[PDB]
Amino acid sequence: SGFRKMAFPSGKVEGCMVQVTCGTTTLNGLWLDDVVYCPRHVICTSEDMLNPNYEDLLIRKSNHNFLVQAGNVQLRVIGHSMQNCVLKLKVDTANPKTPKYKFVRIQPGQTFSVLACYNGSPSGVYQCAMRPNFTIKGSFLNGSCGSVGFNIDYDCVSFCYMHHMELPTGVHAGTDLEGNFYGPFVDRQTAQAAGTDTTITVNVLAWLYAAVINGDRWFLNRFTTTLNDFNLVAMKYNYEPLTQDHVDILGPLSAQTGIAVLDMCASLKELLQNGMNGRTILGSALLEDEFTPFDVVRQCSGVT
Amino acid sequence: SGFRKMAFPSGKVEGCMVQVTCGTTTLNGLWLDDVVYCPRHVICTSEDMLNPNYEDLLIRKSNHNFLVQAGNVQLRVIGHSMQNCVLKLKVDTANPKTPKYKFVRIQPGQTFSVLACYNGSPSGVYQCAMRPNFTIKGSFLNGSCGSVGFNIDYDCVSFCYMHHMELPTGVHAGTDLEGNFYGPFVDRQTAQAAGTDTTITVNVLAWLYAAVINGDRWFLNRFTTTLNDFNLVAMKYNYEPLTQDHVDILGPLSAQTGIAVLDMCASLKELLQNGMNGRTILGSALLEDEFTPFDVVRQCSGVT
Ligand SMILES: Cc1ccncc1NC(=O)[C@H](C)OC(F)F
Ligand SMILES: Cc1ccncc1NC(=O)[C@H](C)OC(F)F
Repeated sequence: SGFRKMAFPSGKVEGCMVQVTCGTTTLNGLWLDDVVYCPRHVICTSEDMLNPNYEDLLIRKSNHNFLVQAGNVQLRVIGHSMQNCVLKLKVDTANPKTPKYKFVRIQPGQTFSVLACYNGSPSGVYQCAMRPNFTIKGSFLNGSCGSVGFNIDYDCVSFCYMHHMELPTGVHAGTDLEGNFYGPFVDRQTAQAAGTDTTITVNVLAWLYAAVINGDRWFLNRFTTTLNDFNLVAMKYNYEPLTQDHVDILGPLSAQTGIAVLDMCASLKELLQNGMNGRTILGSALLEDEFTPFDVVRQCSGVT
Repeated sequence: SGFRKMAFPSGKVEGCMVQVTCGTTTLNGLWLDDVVYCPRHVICTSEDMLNPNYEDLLIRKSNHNFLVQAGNVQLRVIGHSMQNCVLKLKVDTANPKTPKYKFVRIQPGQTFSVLACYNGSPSGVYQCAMRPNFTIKGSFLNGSCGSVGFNIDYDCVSFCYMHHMELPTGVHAGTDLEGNFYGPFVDRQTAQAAGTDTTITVNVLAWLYAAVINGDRWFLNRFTTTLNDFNLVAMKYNYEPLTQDHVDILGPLSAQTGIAVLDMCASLKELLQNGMNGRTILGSALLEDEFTPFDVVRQCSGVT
């Protein structure tokens, strides 16, 4: 019993964190096999960030200009290349702690853990979600760039995010491990506004199922709804439209609790229309959307 | 920018998790140097838990009855002893992954990270607090016993909690690493009620300072209060009394923000009396109390 915002155990990712320095800029890198991945803005000064031409800036850099340190020992850089917004620094030594891994590009609404790092050293781990506007709501200070987001399936780490920037609104943007930004963001010190941060409806429903499994049941009502009726309400409250694909993904939770997905939609419809009336669900006074249906099943079953 | 419920990187603790089996019961153990620490109720059957005489049950167990497995390899048990509610299983091999460590008994209101484990394998990491009633609000299923709570200072892991039980109300109780339960709880399958779960006032104030640092400032008002006036309000709302010791601990946050501790107390007094009026602070619709002043400083400065 109990339900917490849980992150994946970070050990396999901690063993990959290194410090990358180029000139006067230091950030984090991810060392997998004989390659170190890091944000390409490591080659920029604060002045360069205003309007950088990364291809031109890179011409002035050689392998010996990228200082890579794993703990207290120096890695020898034998090659460098730019792939989209990430630099790939080939080193002469394979990381002995390289876990089984994959690079995945996640979709909005999916969750992952972040190992926040500074100077190649891990500071903490937290769980977050790729928002529908392609930003993440993290906790990152200057020096955290190159910190990564990931999911774990048994012994395989799927890296999905690398931190690159903070928007002027305090929200965060980054890339997948191929260097492609999520959303329309660019690695430039220019104000870039984020779109509507809508609520991840399928995740709220998954979290309501988690609440019922854990005994918080006050919000269950005598009503049902349809996908089209529910979606009129979701539109009004800046919630993502629920589809039959989302209903299908909620199937195991509906089966375990015996609460039909459309009945849980009607409970959510009432919570949106009436509010919580000073009450809480799983220790929260708002509707939580950073648990996927898979996260709920995993936590509720104890998958290791 | 941004402020998250962050757990310590769990790698150093993952390297200590092992599986302990005695008879038909399996739970987690903590392997440090040549000792494996685990809850003494590993020697009980479900029937024994009703009224166990641990000293008598232990007489029927020998070193070879405690099966300890670290990953896929078996540890040889060369001694066993009971210290309060924990068993200490001496093994013939020192854990090569033993980090620098200490055993600490924490006070109510202090936070720590939990590495939830099943069958010796880590499932996830989350942050929580020792409540004023000596329970923790965790996420633990059957098989999670022996999972530990800890804090990290640079390279030293301070273990403070070992999970032993779930109360009939869905809250959790456990011991320090000396086997002494926090609070009045016992390792018996008897209903034991928890006391008033009061709010950790110093932690709420610390979190309001974190909110101001991150730009959420709507709750700042034109008022001040006194410790005695604030405490009358804290009493009414089941908040812990604020002392001059708590004010002193909030000093660095008061210094950084320029907001006097008693002025922040007056903001909190108004939030208690008026509610949030449908607004949020750091993504929360309630007053968060599971960040200590030390946690706020650490996260706001990027300590690794
Ligand atoms: C300051 C800071 C704080 C937290 N997270 C990231 C950054 N860093 C940036 O925004 C970098 C400078 O720009 C990126 F787009 F290239
Ligand atoms: C069931 C369960 C689920 C989650 N956490 C712990 C337990 N386990 C217990 O309560 C054990 C049986 O009693 C302890 F007091 F000795």
